[PDB]
Amino acid sequence: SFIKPIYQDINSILIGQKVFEKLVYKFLKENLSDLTFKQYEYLNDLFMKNPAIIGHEARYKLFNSPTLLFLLSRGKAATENWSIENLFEEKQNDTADILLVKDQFYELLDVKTRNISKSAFAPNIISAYKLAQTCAKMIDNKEFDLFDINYLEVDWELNGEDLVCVSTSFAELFKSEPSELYINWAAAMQIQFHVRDLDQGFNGTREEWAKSYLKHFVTQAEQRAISMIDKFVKPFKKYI
Amino acid sequence: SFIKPIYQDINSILIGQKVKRPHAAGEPFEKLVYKFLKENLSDLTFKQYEYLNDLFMKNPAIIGHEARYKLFNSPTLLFLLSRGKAATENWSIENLFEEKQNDTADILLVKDQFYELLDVKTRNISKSAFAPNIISAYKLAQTCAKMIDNKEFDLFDINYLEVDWELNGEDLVCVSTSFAELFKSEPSELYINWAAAMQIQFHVRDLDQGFNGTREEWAKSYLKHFVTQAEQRAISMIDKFVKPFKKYI
DNA sequence: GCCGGTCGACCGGC
DNA sequence: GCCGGTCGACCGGC
Ligand code: NA
Ligand code: NA
Repeated sequence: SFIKPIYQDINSILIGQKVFEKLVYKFLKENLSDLTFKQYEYLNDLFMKNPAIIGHEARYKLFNSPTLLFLLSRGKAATENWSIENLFEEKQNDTADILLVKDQFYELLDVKTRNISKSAFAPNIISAYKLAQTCAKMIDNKEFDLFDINYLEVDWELNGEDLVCVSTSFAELFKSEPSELYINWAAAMQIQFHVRDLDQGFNGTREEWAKSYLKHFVTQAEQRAISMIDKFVKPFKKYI
Repeated sequence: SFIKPIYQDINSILIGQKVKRPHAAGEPFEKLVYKFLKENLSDLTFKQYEYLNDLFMKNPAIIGHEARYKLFNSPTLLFLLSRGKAATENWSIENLFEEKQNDTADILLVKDQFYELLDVKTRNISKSAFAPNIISAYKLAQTCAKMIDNKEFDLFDINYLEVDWELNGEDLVCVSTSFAELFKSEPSELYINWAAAMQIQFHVRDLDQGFNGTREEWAKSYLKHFVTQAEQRAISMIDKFVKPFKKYI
């Protein structure tokens, strides 16, 4: 992580601050200026850097990585229609809120905020299916050290007309034991967790993480089918 | 439906209205639907949380979640409209219920103990058609089972009002609307999108409205469809989420 | 045309 | 503590 080394610095400027996400981005731009991009900014930048090549087929080649292409591309129509006159704009569906890249390595950073006084209810983080596809591409293309997917969480609470940061957490998806990732099938098959709760004890290689995750995904998919019968058919058979 | 008699008027009043440009961009239109209804059907119109607040305010001596739950006088309505036990226990005139993201209805229209649960469906018509979540297929299955178990087939309807809009400068403007009743549709043709919060999905504008059976028959037919679709999904999950990845493990 | 996956953010049962 | 359902619409591949 490019963020990890300065995490203490980020924690310092946030804990106690009253008003949060922009604060993190601002700090990143000032201390990691040559690395910090918003995702849409990275795409525009990348295409604006090769005004020669046009079309979505050629532009897709610019990512020079099937896995990277899969995680960051905007789609054929949008890519085809991209021009300096028609630039990309912030779209929630951009996997990374903040993108840090250096020497072809990428850190997909997601910054989250949390009302620490509203009782825990893990939010959707990312599709378990999208993650499975990502792991498959990493394995198929042997891309095991191209990128990381990390999270920064800012905890706050109410204080008059001001929300005050009270704590922060940083975690890396690929440092978590795959089997400990909660896949909430009903909730858009989304992995759910509060960053402070994410496990960080995995000790193997990225390839091993990928294979372990896929084993977890397949296993939980089978378990979900079993749970669907027990919860959605068994209780209603008597009405048929 | 209590709003159908005046739907032509609602349609006329809504078309042309605007909301400042910015979840879901057009959600603010739901507030304009409430306004018109409250002005034209003043004594029948309530936000779900308002109805709850009015019901409890009216019975100050009724304390505790168990006693307050009895105020609904219906297991099916209790299931569809009530808030949780702690929230119900903690309610007070000084701590009223407020809007809640997962409440079943956007607006409730009630008269002489019959309820119309209205859900406004906003739609950006400048983009390609993408059927929105309507209601959880599982919540609906439980609803049907409760209607059957308690013989509550003439107590409530679940209806939808689609509000179509498009971006126009700094505003979002309503260009058209449609109205449909869930219980007039063919239950066996309802699309259940399991991944999307197990939601039934359809465009109000296109919903068939020719169901010829009784409400009890609707509920039984829906449960048959729900069960069949859940069984098929259990098997199809292997084909799409297991089969493709087993080669990597 | 057809088809269904995705992100955002939430309570409450026992 | 453990577990997971619900609302909101909303897009892109072929
Ligand atoms: Na709605
Ligand atoms: Na709904």
